[PDB]
Amino acid sequence: HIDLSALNPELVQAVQHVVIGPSSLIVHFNEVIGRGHFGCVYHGTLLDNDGKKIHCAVKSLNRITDIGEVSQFLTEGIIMKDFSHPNVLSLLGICLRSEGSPLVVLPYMKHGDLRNFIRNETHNPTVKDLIGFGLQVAKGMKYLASKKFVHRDLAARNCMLDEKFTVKVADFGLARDMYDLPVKWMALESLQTQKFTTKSDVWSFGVLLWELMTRGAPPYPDVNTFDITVYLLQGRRLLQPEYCPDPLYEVMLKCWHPKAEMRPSFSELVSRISAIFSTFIGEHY
Ligand SMILES: CN1CCC(COc2cnc(-c3cccc(Cn4nc(-c5cccc(C#N)c5)ccc4=O)c3)nc2)CC1
Repeated sequence: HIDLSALNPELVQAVQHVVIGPSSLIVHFNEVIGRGHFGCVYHGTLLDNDGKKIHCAVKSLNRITDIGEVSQFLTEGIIMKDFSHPNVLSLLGICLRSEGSPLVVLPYMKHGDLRNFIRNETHNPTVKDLIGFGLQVAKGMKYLASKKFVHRDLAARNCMLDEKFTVKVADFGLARDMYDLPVKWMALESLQTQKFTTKSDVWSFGVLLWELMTRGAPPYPDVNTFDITVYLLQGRRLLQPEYCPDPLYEVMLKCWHPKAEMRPSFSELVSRISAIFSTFIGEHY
């Protein structure tokens, strides 16, 4: 139980456009589609204002206990609503129950996370398809970066893939969670200082590209998490994947430049990757 009434009228009124009524949402607690640390993702059914059934994903957030966490939850709801972009996940809304825990209502992503999609043997993406997925991620990050938003957790498992094989940058705001660590996707300066910028997201994006070109191989499998900073300070980097073209491996290496100023912007990455994308032939997705 959490008291909706005695929160903060000015804040609560600012949230109203994000709020969903509990009557207007069905959550299928029997059908789990994802596991995080802060909560699981379920199949839900939303009813929009004209009364049409929309198939959605619903994340619970157990641990959102005190008024601080509940207030911060609403603010993240506000932030997410103001983002609109084809390669960025959108928030449908939030549902504060009378008795139960708060619920994050999200669009259903038919083909799940990008890492599990590429890892699955049933799926057969071409080299062009994989470059295309990376290009889509870059466009989302270009949008977020233009809104002065730092992700801090960009990785292939944290991007989702919809019915039309459109990649959505996900795992931010209310959808932030450890899904089923991030040290191996962190920029060298972030490992030492714990300070995150758009240029640290560029590093992480580089590793995400390596994930795509390996079809979801775990990075640095033989390097222990504690000595990763030392590995990178010796200049050691992820090797070129078997079916990764040279010009795209050059892109990855530029993302892993130790000085952050010298890394490309996401704007630059969209240009460079779309140029590389325009030399390949043949797409399954
Ligand atoms: C075989 N399998 C049957 C079920 C099918 C449908 O599954 C779906 C799973 N998840 C969603 C969903 C949509 C929007 C937002 C979120 C929350 N969120 N989750 C993840 C996430 C989910 C599951 C596993 C992993 C990992 N590792 C990561 C990452 C970022 C993020 O923001 C989830 N939609 C559908 C897929 C095929």
